[PDB]
Amino acid sequence: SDVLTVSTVNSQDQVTQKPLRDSVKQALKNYFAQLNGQDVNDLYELVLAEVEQPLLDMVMQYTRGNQTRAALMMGINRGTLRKKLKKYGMN
Amino acid sequence: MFEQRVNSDVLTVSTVNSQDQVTQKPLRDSVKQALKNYFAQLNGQDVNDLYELVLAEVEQPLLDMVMQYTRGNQTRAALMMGINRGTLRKKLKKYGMN
DNA sequence: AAATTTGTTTGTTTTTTGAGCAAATTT
DNA sequence: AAATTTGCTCAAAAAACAAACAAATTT
Repeated sequence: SDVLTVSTVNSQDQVTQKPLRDSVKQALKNYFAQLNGQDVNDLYELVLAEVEQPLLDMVMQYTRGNQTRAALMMGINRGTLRKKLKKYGMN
Repeated sequence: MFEQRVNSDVLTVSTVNSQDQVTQKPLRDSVKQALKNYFAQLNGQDVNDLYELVLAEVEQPLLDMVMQYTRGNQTRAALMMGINRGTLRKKLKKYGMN
C-alpha cells in the first residue's frame, strides 16, 4: 500500500508500520505547539533541508558514492545533485 | 541563559527506547529509517523517481498542517513558509487542499 | 467602510536541465 | 584495453518569482 513507512510500538509491545507522513505531521504539530507566538520565517526551506540530508546521505550509501546512478535513482540531474551535495557539504 | 538547540532537534518525533523510556529523536531519522526499509523490501526494481516520492510525502503534511494553523489563510502560509503565493497555490492544487 | 486576502496575469530572475568533453577512475 | 564516472561548461526550457489589480471576503 504505502512504500514509505516507519516502525512503531504500541503499549502491548506490538511493532507496527505507519506512514512517514504521520511523523512529519507530528514533527510540525510539536514545533508549533512550541513557539507561542513567534513569527515563523522559513518553514519550507527548513523541512526540505531536514529531508534532503538523509535522502542524499542514503541514496549515496546505496550506490557506493556513484553520483551518476545516484541521480538516476532520484530522477534528478547529475548537476543539480552536485549542487545539493555542495549545499549540505557532502560532495 | 539560552541552552543551544541544534537543528537536528528543532523537529522531533517521540520514540520508545531500550529502557522503555520516551526519548525525542530528529525527524531526520524517520526519513532515514523510512528509506532503509524502502530499500530492504525492494530488490532490483527500476527506481527512477525517488526524490519526488519522498517530496510528495513531506510536502503534503507541511501544507496540511500549515493551512490548519492559519485557518485557511494562504497569504500567511506562503509568507510563513518563505515561498511565493503563486507557488503555494500551485502546490495546493497538486494535492487538492483548495 | 476600511482593510485584507483572493484569484488571476505578465515579466523577470533564479534553477533545472541535457548535452557535450578531457581527464580521472573502475571494470 | 574498455567502459565508465567525474568535473566542468554551455545554452535551453522550465519553475519560482514580485508586482500589479479587480472582485471577494473578513475585520
